[PDB]
Amino acid sequence: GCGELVWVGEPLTLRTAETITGKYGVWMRDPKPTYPYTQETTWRIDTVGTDVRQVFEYDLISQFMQGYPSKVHILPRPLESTGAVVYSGSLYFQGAESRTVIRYELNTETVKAEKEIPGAGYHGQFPYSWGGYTDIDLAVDEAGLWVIYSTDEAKGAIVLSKLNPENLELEQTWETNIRKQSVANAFIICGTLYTVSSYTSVDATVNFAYDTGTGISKTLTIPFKNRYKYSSMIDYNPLEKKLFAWDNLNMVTYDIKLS
Ligand SMILES: [Ca+2]
Ligand code: NA
Repeated sequence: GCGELVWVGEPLTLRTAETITGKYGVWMRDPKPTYPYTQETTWRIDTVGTDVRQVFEYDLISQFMQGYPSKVHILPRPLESTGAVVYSGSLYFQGAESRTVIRYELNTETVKAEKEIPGAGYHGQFPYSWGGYTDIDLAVDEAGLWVIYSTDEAKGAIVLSKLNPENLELEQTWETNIRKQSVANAFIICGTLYTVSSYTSVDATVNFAYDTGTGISKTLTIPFKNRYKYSSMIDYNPLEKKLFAWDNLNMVTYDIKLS
């Protein structure tokens, strides 16, 4: 049931980090879970610092919300920023100090593919407005895997590319007119890229949309609340049809409605 985004609900806090290491981070579930994982499996990465390698894995939502991890993976190279996703059994993440996306197969703890995103800025060239080296933002939607970035040729405007999830080849690319550094974060729903206006305001908005199917850009005024005033990560999960976000120590989720 696809459609245009028309409403975002209030943020619900599912877990709060207890140390500064989790001031920012990414948490996620797999919209295409494969054995041995399920739709309840949750991953959490606290991303403050310069040697981020620990990925916390929880078999059950109850464990994610109240307990210790059921497994900790140690990535073979340090991860950059909050943009990572899980899709069809693999963590897709950006190597620190690089424009390289890595496919890390979770069950086998193996790197299956690596790809430089052609021309992408990295390490503070085209971050979102809060900084945090957020130059490269992976996304999953109803159609699969994407990457959101910018290039010098695009003059810092958001570029988005569909990715082959097996080998990380770029399949198609679109260029928006939205300055990446001017928005707080972005995500894709049903092939439309949406941006959030502010990472600090309790009265922010989903403020722009770009539809990859029609090429049309629009403004929007949909309310979006940063309850804790520092949102470092905002992604969409197409299986749950919810936003997942990280706001100033807090792992939160938002319900949505589509037309
Ligand atoms: Ca995002
Ligand atoms: Na992402």
